Amino acid sequence: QTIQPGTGYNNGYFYSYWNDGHGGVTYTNGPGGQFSVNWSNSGNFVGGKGWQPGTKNKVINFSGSYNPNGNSYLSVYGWSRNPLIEYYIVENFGTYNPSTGATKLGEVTSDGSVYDIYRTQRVNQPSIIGTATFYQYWSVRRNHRSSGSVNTANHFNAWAQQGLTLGTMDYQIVAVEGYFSSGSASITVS
Repeated sequence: QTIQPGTGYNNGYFYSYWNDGHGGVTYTNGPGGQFSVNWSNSGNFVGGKGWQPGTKNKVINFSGSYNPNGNSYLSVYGWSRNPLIEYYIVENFGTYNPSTGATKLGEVTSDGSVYDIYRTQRVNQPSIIGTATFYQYWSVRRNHRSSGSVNTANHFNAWAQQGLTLGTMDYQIVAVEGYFSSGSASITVS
């Protein structure tokens, strides 16, 4: 069903939907691992389905339609605690590469494409444990796609060889983010 921001479990899967209150976004939980997002001149939002808690070796499958009209990205997104880390494995994006401004650490090959690895620090930003300071890790896919399989272990291992030691995994979802743009997406996670 179409819901206001929140989290929970729907049809077997954890979901998380958040927006900045701007308006212009409609998030709908669908059958099984499916979710749909339709936005028009939105603000900033992030929504998707997955697991809570996630794991360090989950192989995530996703398929569907991703039609961004401007600034937006499709990614595996999650958090870790001890250390507190917010991470993204970006599979596709619209007009803006979300890793812009981040520091490149290296590259990793996974699931048919090379990914560029980045990191950036966030000071006194909102997090799953409140206002805190933490790193953001990014794996950005060179060959964009809207369907496929992501072997998370390849990314966590690569990040570990670059100094990132993940601790306790919190949620882990396939999410669609929009940033003051328009678009539509219908993604199914499994």
